[PDB]
Amino acid sequence: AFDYDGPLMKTEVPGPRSRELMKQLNIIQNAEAVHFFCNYEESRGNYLVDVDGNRMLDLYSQISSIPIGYSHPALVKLVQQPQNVSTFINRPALGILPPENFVEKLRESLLSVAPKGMSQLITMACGSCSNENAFKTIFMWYRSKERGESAFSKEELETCMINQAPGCPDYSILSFMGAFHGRTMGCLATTHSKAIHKIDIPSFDWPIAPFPRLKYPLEEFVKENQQEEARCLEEVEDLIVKYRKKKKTVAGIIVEPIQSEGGDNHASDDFFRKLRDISRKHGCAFLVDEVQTGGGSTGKFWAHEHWGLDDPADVMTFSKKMMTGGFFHKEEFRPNAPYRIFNTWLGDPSKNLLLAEVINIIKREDLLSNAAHAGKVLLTGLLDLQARYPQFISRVRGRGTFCSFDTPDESIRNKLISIARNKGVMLGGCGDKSIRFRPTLVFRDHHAHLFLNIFSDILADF
Amino acid sequence: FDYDGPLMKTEVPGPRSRELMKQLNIIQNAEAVHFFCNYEESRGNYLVDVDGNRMLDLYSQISSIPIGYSHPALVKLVQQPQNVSTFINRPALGILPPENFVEKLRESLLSVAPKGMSQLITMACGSCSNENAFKTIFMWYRSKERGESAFSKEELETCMINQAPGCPDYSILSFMGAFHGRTMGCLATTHSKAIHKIDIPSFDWPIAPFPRLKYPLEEFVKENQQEEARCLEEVEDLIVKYRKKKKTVAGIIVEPIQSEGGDNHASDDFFRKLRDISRKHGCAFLVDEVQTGGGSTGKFWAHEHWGLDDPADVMTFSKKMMTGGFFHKEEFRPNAPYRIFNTWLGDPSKNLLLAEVINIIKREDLLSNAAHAGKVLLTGLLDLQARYPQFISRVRGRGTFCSFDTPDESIRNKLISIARNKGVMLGGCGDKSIRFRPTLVFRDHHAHLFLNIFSDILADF
Ligand SMILES: Cc1ncc(COP(=O)(O)O)c(CNC2=C(C(=O)O)C[C@H](C(=O)O)C2)c1O
Ligand SMILES: Cc1ncc(COP(=O)(O)O)c(CNC2=C(C(=O)O)C[C@H](C(=O)O)C2)c1O
Ligand code: FES
Repeated sequence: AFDYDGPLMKTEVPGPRSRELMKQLNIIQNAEAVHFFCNYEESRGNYLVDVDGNRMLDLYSQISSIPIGYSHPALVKLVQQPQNVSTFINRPALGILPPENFVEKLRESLLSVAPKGMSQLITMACGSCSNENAFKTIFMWYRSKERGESAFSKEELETCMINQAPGCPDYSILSFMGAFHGRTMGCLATTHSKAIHKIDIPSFDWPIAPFPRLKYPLEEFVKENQQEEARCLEEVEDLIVKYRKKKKTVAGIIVEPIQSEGGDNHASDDFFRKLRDISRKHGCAFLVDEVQTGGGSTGKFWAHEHWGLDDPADVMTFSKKMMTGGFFHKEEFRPNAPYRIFNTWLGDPSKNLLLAEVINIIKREDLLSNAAHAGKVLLTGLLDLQARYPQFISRVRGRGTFCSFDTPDESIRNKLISIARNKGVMLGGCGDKSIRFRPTLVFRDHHAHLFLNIFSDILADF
Repeated sequence: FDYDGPLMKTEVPGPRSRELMKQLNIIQNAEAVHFFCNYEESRGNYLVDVDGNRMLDLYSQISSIPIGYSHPALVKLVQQPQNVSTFINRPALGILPPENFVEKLRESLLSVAPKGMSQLITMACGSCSNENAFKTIFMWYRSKERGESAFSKEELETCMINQAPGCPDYSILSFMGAFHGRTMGCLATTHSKAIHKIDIPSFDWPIAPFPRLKYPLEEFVKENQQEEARCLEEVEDLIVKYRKKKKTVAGIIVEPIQSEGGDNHASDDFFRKLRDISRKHGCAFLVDEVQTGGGSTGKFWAHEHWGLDDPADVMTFSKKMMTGGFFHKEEFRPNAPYRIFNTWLGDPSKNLLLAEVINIIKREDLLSNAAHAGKVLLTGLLDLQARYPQFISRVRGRGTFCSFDTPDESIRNKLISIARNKGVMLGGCGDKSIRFRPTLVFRDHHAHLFLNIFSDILADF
């Protein structure tokens, strides 16, 4: 009801039924990315069931977006309630016609986990439009700094309509190499993960700073890592200055607490505190992307909480585990006029309904601390495996269950993933020679041990 | 299923709505909020607010409610145990689709696919639909230019840092008065109102005139033909000019009926000629049916009115279709995975609802109904236009997709307010025009009800 006791394999993955369904789907669209087809009705807890009857320990959790496992009894109970039916079949335009329980349900969910210093909340449907509207909020804010208390000039008003200055300023958002912030054309400009994401798509001439590449083991590279982070910070400042000279002023800086798709790249809390200070120094809005790191896998609900700041950022975006997307922000960044930050749905109240219960479960079952613990067990296991197989494993790193390690090359990475999948464990890859772990929040230490045993055998027979 | 009339108790917004708006205004700008709603009590064409008011809804959540509120078929859908999973286990559709994914697609979207378009990709809203359509078009164009060869090393290296040749300086041609979304790609092709555009970085992309027809149409045939010809010629000119600026037009995006720009119409001939121009210059033809799609014009997709066997290369949709996404020709199919991709790519629950919505639209013959009720509404509006020329002008529309102009700002706002207090919910476009976006269960007696109420309103104005 809550979970299975272990993985159970029947066929290779993908199996014949999955291959048939993939053959079908491939007619109407490129289906090359598809791993296999799933039986979500029979999936439970940490275990994903496919259409061929295979039951796998899922450590990818739908690209880190399933918060408390599959078919959780609490959510099942939520959908079974008559009074909730409407919420699923009457989707409102939240900007103009919100439901009666909108504010209260927000108090039961998002507002109860608001980041320090951020009294404002705007909901969105995914991380991409979250980051887009964060960008826009920031541009509006910067221009507001520049012109306030003056009003919209007629020239601005008329030129903005035809995509020209001064109506459309030539401002920039600073981003980092290895970043990932979305696929829409605004987000994509700040994304620098893989070429296949970027190529043949028009972009923005915005500044791109290096993200620190830490050396491992960390306790043998203290000075080097310090110097690396310092270098990156100075290059950030220099980029801000350079682009101010270009009359392409940096209005904001966007960054992930942990770069995921770029290859699970970590940096010290000190680094982020200093980056925050730099952002404040040049009057740039500090935007933290917690779309992937948010939801408690790092041991705290938001990853940036590790930095220990009362003033951690100006804007923080979220999605995935949070069911709905959106962003928190300081009151300073509140738009002064309606219909500037706006779209049709602005999320979905049903997702809020699920999220309230998700958060209640996270709090009641103490899942943050559990993430810290289970993640520690997992990391210990990974370090053991690294010691025993230096020909296959290196740079074991992580925080909470947000863990990863590097393999020799991409082919070995994919072989390992494939074999693990056939052995009952679902894995995902970042960078693309790095194996990553994104388990759901009901992932316990014994799941860590299950995985570690299976993968141990795999490595022994590789 | 449906009430048989509006029922007002207070002014709108009433006290409870004002309190809730006060509460919401703490955490965000709530100035846009009309009032708070009781969706549990709403049924069919009638919206119920938190002050007990019941209004005839001719706005339908900005034209996104297909078959009315609390439809019994959808209720039944949510009541089934076997559907529970679908609502609580949201998959990363690009990599791990549910077993019934393809079949549910056959039951829904694939059953109303436009002519010539065998490909389909799902998205969660209109903005990412249009963005990914843009990207699909860019990819297709670069594919034409490099033709069945690998990405060069230079392109692979330059695209990572936002530079040519990896990042081409391609353009999408859009029209003045258009609206295609708020994200920074869509926003560049959007030209409806300045408050949408101001202070946001954009793209130097070609912007063409959209025809402004004169009414009555029967009294301005030649004039309108001249206007349309002018617009087409300016489009071709823009394509050439931007080709010469090394900012090649990879595609043209257009709405069958402009909406946020003030419900701007054009002849079917104009759109056929625009299609031809598109094919002529190697530009992909992208039709935005986010708002026109669903069947309010009397056919499922509005472009169907044009009568073309080859109406477009790509067509985007959302709103009424519960989920968003786009259809396209096989030749626009991405050559490799992970180029058009995101986490969710829509939502299987939306597909679940949509299959039933489409089933109802079919079985209840709601396209024809939209045509008929639309005709009744338009006739009525023409009558009121005749009787109150000092208030109503340029009465126009297709199916229930109708609209008209008022003398100015204030009159439009006042009329909407009075109509709302009288139990009729209306929306405004261009901030001068009143538009109608009724659900598909809007019938001719609802039209009469409205025409009637609004008639007395004009009489007392
Ligand atoms: C930090 C961060 N910021 C923004 C996004 C975009 O979210 P969405 O996919 O638009 O909902 C994401 C989504 N993450 C994705 C992938 C990953 O981390 O592996 C892969 C997916 C993709 O588009 O390829 C999306 C993200 O992780
Ligand atoms: C033709 C067309 N094309 C794209 C979109 C984008 O849709 P979405 O709001 O991002 O789901 C829309 C959404 N419509 C909107 C409004 C309207 O019709 O008046 C108002 C909303 C807004 O952003 O202001 C979006 C549209 O109508
Ligand atoms: S852009 Fe966020 S849902 Fe379409």
